[PDB]
Amino acid sequence: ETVRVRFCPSPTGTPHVGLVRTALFNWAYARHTGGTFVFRIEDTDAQRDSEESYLALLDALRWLGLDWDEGPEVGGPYGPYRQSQRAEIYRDVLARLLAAGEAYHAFSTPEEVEARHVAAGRNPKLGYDNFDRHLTDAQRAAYLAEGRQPVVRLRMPDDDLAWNDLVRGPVTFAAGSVPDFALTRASGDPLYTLVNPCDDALMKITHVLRGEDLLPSTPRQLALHQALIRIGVAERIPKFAHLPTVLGEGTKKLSKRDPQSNLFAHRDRGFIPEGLLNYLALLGWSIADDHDLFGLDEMVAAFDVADVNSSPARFDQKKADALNAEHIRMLDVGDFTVRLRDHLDTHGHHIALDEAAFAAAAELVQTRIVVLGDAWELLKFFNDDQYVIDPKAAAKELGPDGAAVLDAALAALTSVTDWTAPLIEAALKDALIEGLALKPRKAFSPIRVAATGTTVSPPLFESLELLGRDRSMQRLRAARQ
Amino acid sequence: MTATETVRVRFCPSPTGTPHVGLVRTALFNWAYARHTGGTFVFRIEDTDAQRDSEESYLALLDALRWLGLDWDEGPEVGGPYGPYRQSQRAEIYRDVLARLLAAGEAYHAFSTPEEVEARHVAAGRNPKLGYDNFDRHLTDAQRAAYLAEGRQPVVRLRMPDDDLAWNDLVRGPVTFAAGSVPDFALTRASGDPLYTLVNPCDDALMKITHVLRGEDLLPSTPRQLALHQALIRIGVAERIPKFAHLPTVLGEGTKKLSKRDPQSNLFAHRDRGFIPEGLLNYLALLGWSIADDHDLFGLDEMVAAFDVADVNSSPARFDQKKADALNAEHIRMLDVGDFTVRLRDHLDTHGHHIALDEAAFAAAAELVQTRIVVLGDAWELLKFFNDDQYVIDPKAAAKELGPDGAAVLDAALAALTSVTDWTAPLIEAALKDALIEGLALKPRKAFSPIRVAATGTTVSPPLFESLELLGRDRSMQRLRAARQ
Repeated sequence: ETVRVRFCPSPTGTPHVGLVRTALFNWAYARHTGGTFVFRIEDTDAQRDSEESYLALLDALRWLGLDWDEGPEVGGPYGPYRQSQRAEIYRDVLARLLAAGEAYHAFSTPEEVEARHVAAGRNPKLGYDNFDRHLTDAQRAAYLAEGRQPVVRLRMPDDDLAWNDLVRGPVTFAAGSVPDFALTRASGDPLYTLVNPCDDALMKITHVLRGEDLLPSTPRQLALHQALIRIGVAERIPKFAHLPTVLGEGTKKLSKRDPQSNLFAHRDRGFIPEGLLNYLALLGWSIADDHDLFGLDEMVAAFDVADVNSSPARFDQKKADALNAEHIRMLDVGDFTVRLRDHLDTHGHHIALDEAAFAAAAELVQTRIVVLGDAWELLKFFNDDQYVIDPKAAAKELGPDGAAVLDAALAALTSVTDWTAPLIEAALKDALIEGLALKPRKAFSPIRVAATGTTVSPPLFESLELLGRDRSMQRLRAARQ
Repeated sequence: MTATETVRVRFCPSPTGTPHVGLVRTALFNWAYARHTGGTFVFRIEDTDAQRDSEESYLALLDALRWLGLDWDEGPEVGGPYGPYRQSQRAEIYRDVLARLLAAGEAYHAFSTPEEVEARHVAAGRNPKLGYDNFDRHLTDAQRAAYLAEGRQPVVRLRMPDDDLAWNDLVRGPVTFAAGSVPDFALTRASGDPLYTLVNPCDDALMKITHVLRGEDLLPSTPRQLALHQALIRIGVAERIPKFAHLPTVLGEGTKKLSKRDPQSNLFAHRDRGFIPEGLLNYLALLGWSIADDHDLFGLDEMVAAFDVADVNSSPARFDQKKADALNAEHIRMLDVGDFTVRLRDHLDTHGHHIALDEAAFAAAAELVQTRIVVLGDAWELLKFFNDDQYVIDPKAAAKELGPDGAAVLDAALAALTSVTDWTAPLIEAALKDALIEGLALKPRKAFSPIRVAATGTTVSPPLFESLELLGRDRSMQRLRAARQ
């Protein structure tokens, strides 16, 4: 304390699960340390989709329950928290760096760097060669006369470049191995290389937790962070922690397309936040050696990113599903029921039971799905306008002997005074095991198909109860033929 | 929920060797059906055969059932109204019934050897088919008397009826044997002694069994036993024909009856490893049956409430140790901590594995491991570093963790442990964090591994800081210091 971490997405595309794992990892580490979770928008590079993507990002956080302490709408003391709003800041930090001799204007063309390499006997594949560090005022003025627009480069220290990664351990870049790197484009506009460390510095970030795909930037950032201390615009260097990249089934960067990388796919299918967060938390981390099922509070209590491993994290849609199922079954019945009603409703999949019978049906299926979406197939026989008898079922369960069973079942069921669950059971086993003498599963079968359309459904008798007497009788009577 | 009304079922093993899972499944399945139905579970011992049967087997049978927490309503010890319940005590009953069958002409004395279908003579029909002769049905009293004079010793055979023998198996559905497809079968050997073909239906009839639940390996006996049951009604020994329900033989990896060679088949192999009754019961119930379509974890009381053998399925029931292991683990978690602690202490103790911690310490240690084993036997390798006489440094772990990276870690950990003011897991952990992770800048993984190996001797153990607490300061220091050297 006081830890300060940062989720700093660029508003491009849908949130993928890897990105969302990083948000959760930061969130949990703040909440665990009693520190602060900063939400910074990296929107100096706008594309067509950028508002759409912005809204998607806040929606994602807002669905999974990961509130932010500083950032959009909510504000905070180190604002602003959109980078598109911070250009004055970036121009003044650049002015200060230049004034202090920490950075310099560089005018080399790629061809000119190439040529110097060639004159040296070196391979031109090497980058920038720091040439422009030694420019005379004459040479710099001559460039500007011709209308060369320079980039600003940071002067790297000439000694070894290392840090103790919170995940990886000590990482090392050999002396002299990282060229003076550009902070601006020729138009003057700042780069990721400036605005990302600039804003970590100014927003007093203490711990940077990010995908290990960015690990090569770290020596550059540390050099800038060190420069920023020198010019008096920060006082501390952040620690870094580089998360294992989330892979798909291949060894490949979880692709931008394969739907198992996209958070909205999961949501749309009917993951609940508790299920998805539990799964995300397991991409690089385990709460203990004896279990992997847990809630967000338990995570917050336990989460420390030094316990994140650097080993391969591969996305496993079987384990995801399994965890969601358990987390669905973990819900109290009322909560599950409201969530299930909403999910069905908002997918154009309203079930035509009133509040009380729907609540009964919800509790029937809670233990019988993996995702909220599974309930439509289970449940939809309860609407007249979705009833369809499956041909297979109607070929098993509807045939000649179907007639025998449909007949006796019809006898059986008519006479029940009360369509309450606890009785219908006894009518049919009487008729169909009792006197037809075939297995209890053919006593009830052809009922099921006649009532629901399918050989698999919710528990028969509650389903008959909830169907109602009149609809049950009607469907059975129509079936037999 | 419906039954037969007076359901009476039996478990009727012959004591040979150790109780196998197939047989115990059958016992469980009968017991659960009886209790489901308000019915009576009869335990009949089939000890006619002296070559095979054994007190040692008998004793093992009875210990198996009681370990599982089954009981019986009639049988050994308790007796009952239709005794005696060892077939070995019953010889006069079988002689009487055999006499009655002969007098009524249901059975006959046969002097020929036993038709086997390997070779038969065309039955006389328009569509030529193979049939059995059953020639000795037709011997004259005069021929039989001659044969006896000549010293020939007949068996008694039952005359099979001339009609189709079927039944509606509660598991298998309808099964039919068409007229002629079963030879007249012997009820005795030449010595006069009855065979199981007599004594099993005899005693079923006589003990008023209503439902026969048994392995499907016995299913071909059923038409014979139907015929005898029917004759026993005719001669007044029996009242009704029982129902049959033939349970899926459990399948190895091959398609075969799980081998009595296979360790998986022995109930006591699971017992010895540290299966608990709730665990093994649960799985055995799953060999041909499921309580519901949404869960497979349940206790005996739920099993009783639910079980009707007509719900058993006739599919391959493959024994799967990983599944049995997983359900026992779940049942071990499910226990209250104190109950678990006693069972675990008892198991270690009786296996010559007592753990040398006091009552409070052992109970803390038990709670640590309750969630980290699948059988009680696993506790041993987990826990046994708490015994000074069992402390051993794994060579691979030493060479890995107690070379020179080594020195810094151990030195710092010894300093910091000295500094701990009260010997408790949170203060040990705080001290060790602050010396190793803050101080030495290490990844925690790397920061503890040497500590773990020093304290415990191995690179996986119980949760480290609790393990250090229960070892105590003096012991932790000593092992940690010795590893330093």
